[PDB]
Amino acid sequence: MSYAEQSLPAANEAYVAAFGDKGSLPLPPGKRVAIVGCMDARLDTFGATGLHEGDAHHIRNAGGRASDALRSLVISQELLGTREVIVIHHTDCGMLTFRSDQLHGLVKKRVAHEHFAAVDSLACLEFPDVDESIKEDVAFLKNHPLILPETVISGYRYEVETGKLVKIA
Amino acid sequence: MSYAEQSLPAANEAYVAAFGDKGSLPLPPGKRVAIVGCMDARLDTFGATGLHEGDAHHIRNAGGRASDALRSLVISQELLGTREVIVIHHTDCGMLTFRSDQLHGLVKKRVAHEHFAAVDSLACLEFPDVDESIKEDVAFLKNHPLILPETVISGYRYEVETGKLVKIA
Repeated sequence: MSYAEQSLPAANEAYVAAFGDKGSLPLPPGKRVAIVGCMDARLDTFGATGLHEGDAHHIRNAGGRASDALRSLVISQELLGTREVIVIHHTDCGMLTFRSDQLHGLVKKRVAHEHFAAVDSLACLEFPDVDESIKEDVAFLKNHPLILPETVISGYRYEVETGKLVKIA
Repeated sequence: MSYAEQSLPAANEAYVAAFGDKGSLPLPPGKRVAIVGCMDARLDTFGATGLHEGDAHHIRNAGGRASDALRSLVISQELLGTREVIVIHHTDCGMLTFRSDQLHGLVKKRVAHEHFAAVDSLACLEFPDVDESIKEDVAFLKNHPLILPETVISGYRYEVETGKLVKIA
């Protein structure tokens, strides 16, 4: 049926049984960090980077794209933490494999004509190169006037093969 | 200076040293699950819910809002086979504490007039109630024509006090 019904109830029971003192961590992130990472199932933005409960904000979307993450970032900065952004794109990203029009035409084949207008309004934010997408996203944020001027910003290629985060910008 | 320079290099070294057979997990998520969770630092969408590398997509934004997550979801479903969505909003969410106009006026106080237009274009997606925001996000996705009709969809309140995920819809 679902992961939610079958596996989750015991898995959380365990997480709760292991929950220790985490009950009393407050809202603003301790390390003043916002992670911007792709949503790829193989990446855990906690463990891959030594971050534990309460340390950093975890913003994740298809591709790990800054533009998409910007609203979350503005909130993370201006309301909470955070004067650090770490960008993580990864290797074998699903966003290397397609173009927005291809996706449009696909979803079009699986939904009524009355929703074609809707599909056609999604910028997917695909990229042809993992590292250039990192460079581009870092730069973007480094100049985005809605991001604070003192923000430290860096970008890493997560390698799904090694598990290594490799400094790109 | 930064978490990236000081603490990350050894933390990943460790994650890599512990990186067992995870090197060879492929792209499509194993459990066919997309998590939609708030970006709150105290929530780990892996451990809080027995999910490990390769199992599920992790889509995270300020509030854990579906509308914002929709583009990622369309990609997760149509490109990478996922017929489950679990929504997680949490308790002590930063999105309970403000309204979009308040945030606009704030960021306005910290940036040149020439960018007021930009600030003013952000719908922050605040909510007054944690559970209603879950109900609302679940329902929304349950009727969104761009989400596949067979998708199992559920919504949970993560409690930052207990660590418990509590079925809301």
